[PDB]
Amino acid sequence: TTLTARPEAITFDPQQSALIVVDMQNAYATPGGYLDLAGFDVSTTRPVIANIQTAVTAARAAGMLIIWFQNGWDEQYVEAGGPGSPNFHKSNALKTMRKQPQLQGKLLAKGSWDYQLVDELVPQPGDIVLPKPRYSGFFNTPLDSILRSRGIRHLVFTGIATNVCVESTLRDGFFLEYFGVVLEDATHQAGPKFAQKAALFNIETFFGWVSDVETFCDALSP
Amino acid sequence: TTLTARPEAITFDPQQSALIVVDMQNAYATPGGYLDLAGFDVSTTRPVIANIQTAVTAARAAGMLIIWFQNGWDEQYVEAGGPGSPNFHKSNALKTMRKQPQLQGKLLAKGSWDYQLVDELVPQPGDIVLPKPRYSGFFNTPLDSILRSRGIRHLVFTGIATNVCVESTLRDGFFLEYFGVVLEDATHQAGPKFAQKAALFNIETFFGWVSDVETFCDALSP
Repeated sequence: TTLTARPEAITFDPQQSALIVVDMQNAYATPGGYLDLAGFDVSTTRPVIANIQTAVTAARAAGMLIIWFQNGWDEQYVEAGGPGSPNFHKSNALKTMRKQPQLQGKLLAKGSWDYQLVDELVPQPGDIVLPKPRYSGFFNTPLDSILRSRGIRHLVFTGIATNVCVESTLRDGFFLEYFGVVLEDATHQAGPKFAQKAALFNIETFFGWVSDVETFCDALSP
Repeated sequence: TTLTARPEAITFDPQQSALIVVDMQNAYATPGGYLDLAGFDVSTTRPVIANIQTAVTAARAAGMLIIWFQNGWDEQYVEAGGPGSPNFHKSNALKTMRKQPQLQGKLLAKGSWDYQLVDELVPQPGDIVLPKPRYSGFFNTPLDSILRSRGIRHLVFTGIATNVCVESTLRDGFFLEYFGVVLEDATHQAGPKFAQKAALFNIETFFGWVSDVETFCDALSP
């Protein structure tokens, strides 16, 4: 399958490629979630949810593995790492809960609403759901093993945030010799608009390839 | 020792810390080198070499291990991975050499001038110089093993490029539970100016701490 993309078109076989839906949880996409309560602009994630639903439909019809990432930890946050982990000190979820103890135990907490995938995005049997503890899905998980067990070498990245979990999971895949393509209109950034543009810049320029849902679906139909 | 930084000051013991000089080779800092030849601006790097000198002489006075990274491959680029590696297809150096074949073997090649550390930066006995085959210092090398063996938990990042080898190595540092510091004025981005800004927003907001060389030195004075 030949997929038009920046910096150039690339070839991938759907049946040895995976569509990764990164962290489409209430935390990252819904008003009133973690990222919202932490001050980020999530007021525009309605089209990203639809696009992901459109790309999840196409890839599944094409025989690509669907993988869902859910980022977060136990409601005690043992898994977030104690004061001895840089994660303890940089997670903005932990920052919000330490600032807002009412929220303590809820942001990114497994089993909770914040942690739930948004209502519109429902995994299907045979999909892989991966709980990851850190932004990159390639650290601390069976992700690499899941993908290699199936000879997957191409990854089609969606989700939130384009500069944080998406691009860490893409860069780290590049270093594990995965070819990564990012569907720009199926991602959203954490931070100002330039964070979106620079993640697609850094991905396009050094790590991988940028395409869109429309080009992605169209190329799958054969 | 506290280091004033954004988004807040951090405490670290410089004897439990290392300063990493990421890829301050002619390829990434000297005009006529790969980044210049590739079309990235390298006009503004003279002050980065001086700030890195200042930081290095400061770190070593405080007992911090100094780690120099040299990026690149063998002269026939077998180590760059062949067509099965995304690195073969994304590497602008190889792209730049495929465009200009008079440059075959010149860029990022061991033995080449392009691969040498710039003349102004001279590793001293004591330092560790590490080659790395990919953007990130942590994949494919003993970097992690070296820092564990000395009980280091704090990395202080200098070099080029902020958005890529520097940011990827700090990012993977985070995921390996190191606290990452970048001295913003001892770094230079690859790409437009907004690739410096955005890399710093990302380090600062999600992955670690941002400081600058002069603050760093004042923190090491006692």
